[PDB]
Amino acid sequence: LHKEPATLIKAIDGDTVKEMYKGQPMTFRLLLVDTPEFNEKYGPEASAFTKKMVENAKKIEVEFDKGQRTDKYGRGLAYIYADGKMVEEALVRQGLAKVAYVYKGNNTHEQLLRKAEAQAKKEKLNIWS
Ligand SMILES: Cc1cn([C@H]2C[C@H](OP(=O)(O)O)[C@@H](COP(=O)(O)O)O2)c(=O)[nH]c1=O
Ligand SMILES: [Ca+2]
Repeated sequence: LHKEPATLIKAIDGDTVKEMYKGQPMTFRLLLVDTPEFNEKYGPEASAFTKKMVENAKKIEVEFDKGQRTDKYGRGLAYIYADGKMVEEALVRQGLAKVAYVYKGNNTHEQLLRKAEAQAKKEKLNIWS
């Protein structure tokens, strides 16, 4: 896989971020995780965590996997990186997202994220508490 540039337009919630990619605006949905909706327990915390991470970053990148690049709603499906740190990993490691929506052929970083989830779960962090 390869990283490509993008720029923040707007943090939306824990696992969706509006970004300018190839010069066009689009809502990205993070591959391989599920954050709580804003109205659910840990939702505002998840939104807050993603917001800070993307807003504070000097450099945002997107990394499509080997399969589907858009979902049925027109959202882009990618891993997102903030100054080289994967957003998914950071969220999962903090117990603010679950590994989720693991579909065949768009699952390259599954085991990395599972490892992080196991460590969050061990520490009984946030969703795991
Ligand atoms: C993460 C992801 C979600 N989706 C779709 C499945 C879910 O369909 P349904 O809306 O029909 O439940 C929806 C969940 O996204 P949200 O968690 O953003 O709601 O997004 C994909 O199709 N591919 C993906 O990689
Ligand atoms: Ca969600």
